[PDB]
Amino acid sequence: MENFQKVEKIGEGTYGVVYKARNKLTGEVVALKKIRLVPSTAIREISLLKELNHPNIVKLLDVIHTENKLYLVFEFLHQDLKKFMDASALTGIPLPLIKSYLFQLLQGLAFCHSHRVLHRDLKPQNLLINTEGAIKLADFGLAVVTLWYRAPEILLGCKYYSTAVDIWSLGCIFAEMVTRRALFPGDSEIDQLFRIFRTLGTPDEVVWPGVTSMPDYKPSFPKWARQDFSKVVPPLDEDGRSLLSQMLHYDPNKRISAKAALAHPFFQDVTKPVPHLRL
Ligand SMILES: Cc1ncc(-c2ccnc(Nc3ccc(N4CCN(C(=O)CO)CC4)cc3)n2)n1C(C)C
Repeated sequence: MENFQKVEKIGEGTYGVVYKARNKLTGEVVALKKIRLVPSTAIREISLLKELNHPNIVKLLDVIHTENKLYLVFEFLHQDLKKFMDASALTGIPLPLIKSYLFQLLQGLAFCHSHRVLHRDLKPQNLLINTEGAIKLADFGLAVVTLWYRAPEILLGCKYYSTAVDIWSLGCIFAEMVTRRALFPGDSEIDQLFRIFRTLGTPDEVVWPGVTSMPDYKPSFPKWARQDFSKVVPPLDEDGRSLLSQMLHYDPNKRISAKAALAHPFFQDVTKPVPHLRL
């Protein structure tokens, strides 16, 4: 760690704290994550991530493990998607750029999921962008906390959840890019669930076989009727609404995979625009 010079603080979680830093050595500018006070298991899983290289995953350059404390050195990107969404709020992110970002993140996920790696905690704050029009997944949740992008199976207590949880999260993010408003902004676990239920209908055995035997399922849940998607993400076009609805299917088994999503007609005219970024 003597090799790095802190420049500024760019993040905090209960993983750790992240700094923009400069290799004292030889000026790589990097993001430096100082991790949570390290068991053998953590080291090996993290070393597995160092091999998970893809253009749409923030590159893990190095793992420094000396003295019990753990540091992760990443390629630095200049902005997160949240700040870009906030900056773009009056006009909205143009659809071609939303679509490009969505396609790229689905490519990232397809790759991760093909290697049996789940993100688990997708949100605007851990999607990072650069001037070239790339978007990248960061802060792989390698297991106040935001619940807004949590899949319903997690909220209902599924222990052994699947790659579909990331598709759900990404769907919520897609909706948010389009409407410029969080789809399901819950501030507790039951509020989050009930916000989902109010929009998508209270799930039952018809749309989600086995839902009623999930650990935190309660028969006493209020029974809300589903709303139509034309109300939920106007003025998104039919292709986009079709894709979104498949990304938000209650049953993780019916939820569209990253790979199948890339073949959706919504991406027929996909391009790679450059965002105008003010750094
Ligand atoms: C967690 C984590 N692990 C590694 C990274 C990472 C990797 C590569 N590049 C970055 N760059 C960032 C991240 C965040 C920000 N902004 C966050 C929001 N912000 C604030 O001032 C918030 O108050 C401005 C900086 C700028 C560059 N991170 N991160 C990010 C998501 C904080």
